[PDB]
Amino acid sequence: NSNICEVCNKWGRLFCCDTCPRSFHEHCHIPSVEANKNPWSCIFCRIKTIQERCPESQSGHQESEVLMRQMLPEEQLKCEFLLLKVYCDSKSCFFASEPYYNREGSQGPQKPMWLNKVKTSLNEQMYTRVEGFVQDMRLIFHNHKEFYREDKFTRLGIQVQDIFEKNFRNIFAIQETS
Ligand SMILES: [Zn+2]
Ligand SMILES: [Zn+2]
Ligand SMILES: [Zn+2]
Repeated sequence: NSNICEVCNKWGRLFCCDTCPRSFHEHCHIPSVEANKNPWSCIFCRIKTIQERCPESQSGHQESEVLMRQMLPEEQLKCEFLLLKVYCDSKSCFFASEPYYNREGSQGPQKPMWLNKVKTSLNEQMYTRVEGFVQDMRLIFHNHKEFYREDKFTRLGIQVQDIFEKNFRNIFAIQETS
């Protein structure tokens, strides 16, 4: 197994996947690495299994159909994995914890949102459809773009949104388009 966390790329107290060489901090993995379970298989491995059990699940889908899906166990897992892919980028640090807004010439968003809040919401089964999770994720970046206006820091929101959107299209097998 790897000697660094797959998510944050640091060493420490690491839990190793039994079916692949990846390793994780307890609260870096999503869901948090389970207490017992021998063997244990990481989220990467669990997602690969879904694909292998239903190869047709990789055929293209429309975003509007994906969003309306209920959060059954496979969709819960896919949203957890998508959230984890965002944490995998170091620039997610800017979006992880609760933000505050005091900048001359700007007013904070009406509905603040942050990655750890989405993480708690998934853990607490607060989303009934994929649409609820995707709307909160996109709101993070939209709030950032609106608040930072012409400051070059706006670009951090564009960058992390692009990581979210590419992974969304991959994980939910969105139909490729020009
Ligand atoms: Zn970690
Ligand atoms: Zn694994
Ligand atoms: Zn099948």
